[PDB]
Amino acid sequence: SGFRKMAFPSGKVEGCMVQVTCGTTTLNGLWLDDVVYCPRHVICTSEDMLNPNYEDLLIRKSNHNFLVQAGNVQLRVIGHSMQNCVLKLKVDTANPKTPKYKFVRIQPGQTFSVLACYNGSPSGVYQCAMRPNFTIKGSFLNGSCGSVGFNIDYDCVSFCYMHHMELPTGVHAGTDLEGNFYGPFVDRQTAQAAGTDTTITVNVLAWLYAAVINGDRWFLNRFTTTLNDFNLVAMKYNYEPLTQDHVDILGPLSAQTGIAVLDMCASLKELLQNGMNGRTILGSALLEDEFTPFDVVRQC
Amino acid sequence: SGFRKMAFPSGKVEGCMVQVTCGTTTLNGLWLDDVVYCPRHVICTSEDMLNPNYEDLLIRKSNHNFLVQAGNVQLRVIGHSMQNCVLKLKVDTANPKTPKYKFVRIQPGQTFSVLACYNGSPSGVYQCAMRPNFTIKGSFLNGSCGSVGFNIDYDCVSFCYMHHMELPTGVHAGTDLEGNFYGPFVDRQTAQAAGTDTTITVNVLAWLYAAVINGDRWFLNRFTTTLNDFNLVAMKYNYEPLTQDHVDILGPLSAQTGIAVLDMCASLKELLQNGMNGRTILGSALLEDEFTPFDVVRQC
Ligand SMILES: O=C(CS)N1c2ccccc2CCc2ccccc21
Ligand SMILES: O=C(CS)N1c2ccccc2CCc2ccccc21
Repeated sequence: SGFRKMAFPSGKVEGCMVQVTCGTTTLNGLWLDDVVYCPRHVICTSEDMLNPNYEDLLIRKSNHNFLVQAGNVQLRVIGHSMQNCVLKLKVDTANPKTPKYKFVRIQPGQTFSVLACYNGSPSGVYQCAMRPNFTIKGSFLNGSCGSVGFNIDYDCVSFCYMHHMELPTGVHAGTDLEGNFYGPFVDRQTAQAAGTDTTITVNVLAWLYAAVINGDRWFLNRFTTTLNDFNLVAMKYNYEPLTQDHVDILGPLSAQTGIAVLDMCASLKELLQNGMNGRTILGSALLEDEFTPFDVVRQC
Repeated sequence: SGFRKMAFPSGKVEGCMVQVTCGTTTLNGLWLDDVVYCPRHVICTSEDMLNPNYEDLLIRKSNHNFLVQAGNVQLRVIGHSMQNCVLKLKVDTANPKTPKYKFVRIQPGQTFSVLACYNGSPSGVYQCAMRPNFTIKGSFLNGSCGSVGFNIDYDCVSFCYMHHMELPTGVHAGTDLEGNFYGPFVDRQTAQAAGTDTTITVNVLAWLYAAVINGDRWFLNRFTTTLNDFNLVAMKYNYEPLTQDHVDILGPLSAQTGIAVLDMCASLKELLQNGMNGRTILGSALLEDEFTPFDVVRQC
């Protein structure tokens, strides 16, 4: 038993991290088959980032201006192209450590593991969630750009995230592996509004089920509620509205614990209206929303 | 910026995980050079675990009773011996993926990453702390025994923990890689007292420094205190006593933030006597003690 915020084993992704240098800018890239993926602002200086014309800046670059280094060995760049906000560097050799992989664009509320890297070397791994406003609350120092987020299904790595920038508010923004940003953001050093964030209601409920499975039951109440009554409380407390799709995804957890989804919703409503009174759930003094229903089933 | 509970990249350890089966019991083992390390209770049935005589049970076993499988390939066992609570199976081949490594016995309050495994396959990685009472609050299902904890220094893996059992209280206990248990525990299915746990004071302080570095400063107070006055408050709230060794280890963080250690202690004292009033520090509604001063410096 016990419950931890677990990340996926990162070995398959560590074998794909390289260092990409263009001019005096260096960041991380993802080497899969004979292509290296990295943020396109690798071609920018700090002054460029105030208002960059990426097409004009890329046109000044040739294949030999991109230094791609995997461990101690150098890769030969035989082609380069821009796809949305990522650079795709065609190299002469296929990464012998390429895992089976897919590129996927996740939805808000879904979770993934981040391998934080610097100069192409991994430093740590952690599990996080795509916020409903399409930011992530990561740990990204300078030079961490190009670090990637992923999920693993047995032997297949689904890459879903590449880190591009930190907003003035301290949260982080990035793209899928086709270079399309999650959210309204652009790769330019200008003030950019993230929307109102909300709590991922279905994730909180999944984690309340994880708590019951692990013995924390003090929050179980004698009440029930309706989907519409609960969503009234949800909107007040800036929780995402619960849908019947969310009720269905929680089904297996409902079956395992013997607690109806709407009964668990009534417990959550009581927790939102009355707080926790200094008590804890699974060692947390607040409601956790970084576990999906799939995460809870996988761990439990 | 940002701050996450990061685990070490686990790839070097994933290459060392094998499946060990003895009779009908299967768990995880650690394959380094030509030796496989695993918990000795792999030779026990559930009924054996009530009161096992390991020497007598091991004597009934021969080299060919140990099935060691690394991925799809089988290892040939050419020797077996018991060192305290671990089994050491000498196999005919050196693990070609053996990283540079050391065996270390950590101290309470220190942290490490756990690669949770089942049937020799990794499922997740997470960062945790050795509690002052020598338990760990992990996530370990049946068959997770033999999963290991570790730290990584550049290219060197310091193995410090092997999981052996879950106590009736739901916390977990294990050994170093020489087979000596952390704590008073024994590998037998009997009720065993973990002592009073305490909060790792030096870790809380390190994480308060991480908070200041990341912009959370509301808890900074106009007070200071003394080491002895603070320890008076520490004992009341079941915090470990702060020593001058702890003050020295916090030095670099004190220098970076410009906040004296004893001033930070005064802020912590105020937090212990008055609570957080529903506010948060680095997204947590309680005081975190799973980051060492070294962890904070490494991340920041
Ligand atoms: O985040 C990173 C690097 S990881 N960069 C970004 C990204 C977005 C907005 C601004 C900046 C300023 C710093 C800078 C300079 C040169 C190349 C990239 C970056
Ligand atoms: O924890 C595990 C397996 S991971 N086991 C332990 C350990 C300590 C006390 C009791 C038990 C009971 C279950 C059992 C049965 C057979 C071999 C080992 C174990």
